[PDB]
Amino acid sequence: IDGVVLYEDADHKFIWLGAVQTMQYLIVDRGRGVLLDPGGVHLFSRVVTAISRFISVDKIDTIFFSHQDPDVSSGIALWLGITKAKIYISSLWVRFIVDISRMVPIPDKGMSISLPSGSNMKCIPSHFMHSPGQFGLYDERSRILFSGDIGAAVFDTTFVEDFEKHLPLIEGFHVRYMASNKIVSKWVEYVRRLNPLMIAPQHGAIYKDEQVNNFLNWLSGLKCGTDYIENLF
Amino acid sequence: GVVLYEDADHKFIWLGGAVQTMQYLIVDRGRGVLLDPGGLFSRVVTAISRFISVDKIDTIFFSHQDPDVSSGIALWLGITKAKIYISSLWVRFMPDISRMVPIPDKGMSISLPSGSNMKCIPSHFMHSPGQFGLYDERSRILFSGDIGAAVFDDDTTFVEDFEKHLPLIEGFHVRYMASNKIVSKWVEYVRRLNPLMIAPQHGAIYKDEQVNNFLNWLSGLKCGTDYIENLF
Ligand SMILES: [O-][O-]
Ligand SMILES: [O-][O-]
Ligand SMILES: [Cl-]
Ligand SMILES: [Fe+3]
Ligand SMILES: [Fe+3]
Ligand SMILES: [Fe+3]
Ligand SMILES: [Fe+3]
Ligand SMILES: [O]
Ligand SMILES: [O]
Repeated sequence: IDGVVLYEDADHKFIWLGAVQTMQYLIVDRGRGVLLDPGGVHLFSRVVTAISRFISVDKIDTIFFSHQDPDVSSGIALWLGITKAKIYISSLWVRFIVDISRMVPIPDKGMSISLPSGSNMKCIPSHFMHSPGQFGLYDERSRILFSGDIGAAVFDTTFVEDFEKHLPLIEGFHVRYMASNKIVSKWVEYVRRLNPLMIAPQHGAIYKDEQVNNFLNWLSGLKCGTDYIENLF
Repeated sequence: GVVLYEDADHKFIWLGGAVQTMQYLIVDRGRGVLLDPGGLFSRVVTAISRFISVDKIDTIFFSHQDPDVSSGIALWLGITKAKIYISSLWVRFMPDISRMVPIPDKGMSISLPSGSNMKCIPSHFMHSPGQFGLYDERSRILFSGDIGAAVFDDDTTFVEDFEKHLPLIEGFHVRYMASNKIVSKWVEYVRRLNPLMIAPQHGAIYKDEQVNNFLNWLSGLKCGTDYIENLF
């Protein structure tokens, strides 16, 4: 329900807030907002209330969709009514009120979004993990990577503090939903070159400090998806 | 609307801006099976009612999780008592759960009142990690979800020239299917089913020799992570 500030300086904040639950994020920069994967038509008023402790919903200029899934995108009609924001999503999904002038299509290799503070955000290619058109968002100023489904925990604190206790919450999901070790290890190599201090997924607790390294090391060697093709037929 | 198969007890029916979507209905001894009804809800209801009372839809099949498949889920659960079959990967992600039947990864059979079966066909990573087609054994029609989809609005109901249909499907399959490894396994699996039609969720239907043409083309297609330098 309530909002938790993960990073703060004078001009810029990164804020957290039968089904798997979902994590929603807000970036505030010189008083303007960027909303990350707000999906979930249910208590739309919970997210609005939480946002309103930091910024007028008026002032959300950008809404970022990591990919096309309903847990990401379901509430899109409600946000379009109270904001004038553009919606950033992979060009794979744009061609599917919802008026086309609200869409910013992200090309396959990503793009940057400039912020009033002088900092940038970078859309991080994350394709086929699982969706063929998926991006993360790297907030350069905080060094927080919003990673979409990557790092997600699906089975029921803010930060991970024991990777071994966390592993059972993420192992089945990554083994089955990430497409292959080939895609997963290239992503790790790409993300390592960013030097994120946190990895904040769309489900479950956030990786910070040594747990970023722990997660990245585990993922880069994971066999997943079509690596077990005999399980898929 | 176009009747694709019909005998005394069993029919398979195509119910007739954004890329547009194909909705299908199976009628069997007077009961209904709706395929991917997602995507003017008042059009689909009326169209269904030309063949069957919406009362009598017992089953709704979702090939995967995307909004063009699932967006109308609340309305279909509200106006029917049908169960919804979907990959177990997605049951816990469609924001009452006892109405969802999770399909296990290797598929399952769904029995029809006439005695015929429908088979859920594993179609994972093409594109969604949890995707199934529905093979209606009596008609030998495979409803294929996104596989075979055309996204460019050219012209016709059945594919009649594979080479002319190709520009409408090539880019979609090259970019959205995960790898040649997965698609050629799928082709080999579908070859052992001997479908007389492949009916996709977008674009024209492949029948007879065009089933052959599509499968031969897809089985050699380099796609998805095969072009990984384009993805970073
Ligand atoms: O897919 O979460
Ligand atoms: O249609 O993806
Ligand atoms: Cl997907
Ligand atoms: Fe997802
Ligand atoms: Fe998700
Ligand atoms: Fe799809
Ligand atoms: Fe589709
Ligand atoms: O998702
Ligand atoms: O889809």
